Amino acid sequence: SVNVSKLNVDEFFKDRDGTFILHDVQKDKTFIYNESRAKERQTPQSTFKVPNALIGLQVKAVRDEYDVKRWDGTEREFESWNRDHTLGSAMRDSVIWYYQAMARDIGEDRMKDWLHRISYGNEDISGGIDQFWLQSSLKISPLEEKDFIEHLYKEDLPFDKPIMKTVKRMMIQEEGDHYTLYGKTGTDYGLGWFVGFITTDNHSYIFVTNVDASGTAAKNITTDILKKYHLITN
Repeated sequence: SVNVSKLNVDEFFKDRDGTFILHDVQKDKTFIYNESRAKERQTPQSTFKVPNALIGLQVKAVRDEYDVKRWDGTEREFESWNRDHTLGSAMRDSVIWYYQAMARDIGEDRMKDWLHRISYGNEDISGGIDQFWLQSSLKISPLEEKDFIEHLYKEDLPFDKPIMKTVKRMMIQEEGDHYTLYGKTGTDYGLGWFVGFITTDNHSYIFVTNVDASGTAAKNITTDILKKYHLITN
């Protein structure tokens, strides 16, 4: 079994400055590469979709993971964005407009009320009910991202128990034979997020990758770190 305090991932953060956080749930040991970066607050970008999904389900602004919002016909950057989407599928492809239509329904007040309840970074939605998390006022540190995620894994959050399990199922990236990979990406302005967790037989871990590349680059670093420590196989 892995000792997450003997970890070294320098070979993975060559060619792009970033940070990595892996917390053994059972053994209660957190490893941090580049403690400095892990401690500074940044835009959550699309990682905020996980809290936005919880609040939106909690206050019944959307129904389940399948709540359909029809595409408005505006053709946007990515083609996966230009079709009908649900809550889950919009979390899969980071379809910003779905979660934007949802945050408008959640409302300034309930979004400020819940952000202070789950202590998400600086809680500042001053940038707009549908903008604060996208290169704007709201900013959270990767370490605060790990903590939030850890809470959602343990279900220590003040959301309904089935709601947290609906959001966590939505974050599934790979259902391997010996592990289930959970996580959300975030991308923009040369900064990439990957936040989630991984379960094996008798083990589960919270991780947070943050790097000067894309989200996809952040996820590929994470899955590479996890492969180097026998956490991801097949």
